[PDB]
Amino acid sequence: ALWQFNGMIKCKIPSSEPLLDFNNYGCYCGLGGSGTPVDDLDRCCQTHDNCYKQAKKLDSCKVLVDNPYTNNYSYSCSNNEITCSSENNACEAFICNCDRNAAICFSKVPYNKEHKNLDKKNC
Repeated sequence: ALWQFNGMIKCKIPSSEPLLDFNNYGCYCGLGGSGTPVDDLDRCCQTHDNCYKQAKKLDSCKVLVDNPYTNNYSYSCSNNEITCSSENNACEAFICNCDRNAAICFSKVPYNKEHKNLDKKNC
């Protein structure tokens, strides 16, 4: 679930408004995403991606047949650091960790404005 993923990124990157800034970026931030990541910040996404391809291979994610893209785990934010609650069970726990490494990834790398809204031909 996305209500919570965008909350992660505003936890870490506060002046952020992530649906707005980190959408449509380089080859991977946004749905689908092909070719080679244009920058680190895009690789970030490139990775988060493989992490949701991952999850769904999971057997738990299976027989809850769960929706990553609908994953409703639970995390907490404080003093700008993230914790996905122990209460998350095998699947949405995985999913929680995907959004978590990506969200930090992002706080961690430079934001080249010129690959914001890249053209799917550069990919």
